[PDB]
Amino acid sequence: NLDIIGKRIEKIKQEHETSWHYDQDHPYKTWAYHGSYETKQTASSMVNGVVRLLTKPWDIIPMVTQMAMTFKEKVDTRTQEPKEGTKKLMKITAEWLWKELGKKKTPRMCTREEFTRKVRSNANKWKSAREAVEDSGFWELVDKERNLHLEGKCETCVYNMMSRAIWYMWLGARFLEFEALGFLNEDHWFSRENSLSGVEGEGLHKLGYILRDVSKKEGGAMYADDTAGWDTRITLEDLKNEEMVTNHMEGEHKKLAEAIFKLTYQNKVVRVQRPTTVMDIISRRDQRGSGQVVTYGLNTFTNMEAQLIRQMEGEGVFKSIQHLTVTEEIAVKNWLVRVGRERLSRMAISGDDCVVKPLDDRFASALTALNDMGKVRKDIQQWEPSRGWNDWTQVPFCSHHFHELIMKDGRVLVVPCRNQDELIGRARISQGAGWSLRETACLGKSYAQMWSLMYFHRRDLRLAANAICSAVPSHWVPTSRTTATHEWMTTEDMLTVWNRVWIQENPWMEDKTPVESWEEIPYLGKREDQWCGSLIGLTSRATWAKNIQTAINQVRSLIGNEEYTDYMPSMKRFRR
Ligand SMILES: NC(=S)Nc1ccccc1OC(F)(F)F
Ligand SMILES: [Cl-]
Ligand SMILES: [Zn+2]
Ligand SMILES: [Zn+2]
Repeated sequence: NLDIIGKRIEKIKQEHETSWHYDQDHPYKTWAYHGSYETKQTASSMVNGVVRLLTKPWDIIPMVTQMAMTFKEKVDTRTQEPKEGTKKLMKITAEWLWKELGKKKTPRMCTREEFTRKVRSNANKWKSAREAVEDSGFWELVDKERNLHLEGKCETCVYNMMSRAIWYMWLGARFLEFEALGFLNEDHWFSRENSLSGVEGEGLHKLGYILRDVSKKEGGAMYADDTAGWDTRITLEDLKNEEMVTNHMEGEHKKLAEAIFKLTYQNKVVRVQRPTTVMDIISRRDQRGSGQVVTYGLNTFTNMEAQLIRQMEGEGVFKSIQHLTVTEEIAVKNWLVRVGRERLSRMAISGDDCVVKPLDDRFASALTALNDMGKVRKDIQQWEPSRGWNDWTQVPFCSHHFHELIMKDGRVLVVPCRNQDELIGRARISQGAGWSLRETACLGKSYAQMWSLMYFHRRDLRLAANAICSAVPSHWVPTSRTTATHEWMTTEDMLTVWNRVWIQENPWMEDKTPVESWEEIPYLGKREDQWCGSLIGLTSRATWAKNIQTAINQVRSLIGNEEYTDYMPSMKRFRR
């Protein structure tokens, strides 16, 4: 309590001394409440006109158009403390898992240099973050806080709250987080090669092949249970097992990392905007509140831990969670040593998302440890057995499913897919306002190149991608605002990138013969394409395709007299 957060609280109070008020109508039961002060402020989603003008048939599909319009009673919930046997299972598994992750990696601090480059390449006292990073005063502020963290105290590391709640901090706090824990992401601790379960850095053109590799293992069904609000179910016991990564560290780094875990993760200060408009200063020990990048790595870690323990329960390694006998600890430790690495290779885990191919289907009803850790499954009754998948091509993972697609030359592509309304509806949205026509067109082109690389097998997305790349000046560079490896972010010719990604660099493709034209590159079956949302067969789509050069010319006239390429003859029906 207040020893560790008092300074932070004391400091906020005194910047708003003409405001402080201990409110008695504060809506917090689960968040500790401290006080309030005066404010008044809010970003919604704007439509990308280039993408929308080249996707006219979708103007009348509610699933597309509704996406561009428009439970916080989950953050104000509380998870019980796991039983003593659960806590032992978690501590033993966590200790073993950090050791395995650390075998071929060295923890290390990340630098002002690395941080500075990252804000400049794009990943109130100053305007943008770009500015603060050049001003040497900022870095004096960082040093002040840093020396405080070496003392075991904190002054400025305060969360600002905004199934999506986002906890921004001031850039200095993010730096200190990155300094201490950036190695997890920067040095690929959750890569598949290092962690066996992980997919960090793998890319959407790899995830399907990875699921197919898991399918080749002897075992039962594939299970893909989502957790209901994963970030809100992270226990103080989880935060303490995550902190054990500091056991692998040394000198100053060890102390900087311990200070991030103790002072910002296992104790938290948050400012929240309440309309009735005051800023509320609340605290709590548990739940997830790191930066999005550290959150991903620690989510992956704890998910790997929970899923190994669920697999232990299904194999009958332990009998009850209430208490672990001495021999049961010996059996758990010996299971980890003997088959831990084989059991990790049976999973694909991306933060809170997982796919497990267990040894057999006893896993489906092994629910005691999972429920007691507070990782309660979404949209199924607490004690109802999981429904597994019999076909890897139907398993959901990272918002996708995966098709097996045979090329006219017999080589096998495993391709990512989702409902086409979701893909078109997202490409029609721009984040933030103040965008020029040119910037809006370059965001359109980023989507079009992504579709050509990942979704080429969808007849409507190949045609719309060609139309957008034909309508945007040939040499304009694709742009974004929140950058999964992104090979579509380039001015290189998309056929050449396709060959690099799908043939040359694809470790599941033995024959390295380049593809010479887009017509060698196959589609889904026409019925599968319709099943996944295609408009092929509709009159609205036939008129769109047939008259596509008129939509292209409409966007060219708006942008003006620039150099354009016609990509439409890369498709058979337009090749005259
Ligand atoms: N990506 C996250 S969560 N933090 C971070 C790490 C390294 C550089 C910058 C970053 O902070 C910023 F994006 F807020 F600026
Ligand atoms: Cl199935
Ligand atoms: Zn601090
Ligand atoms: Zn599909």
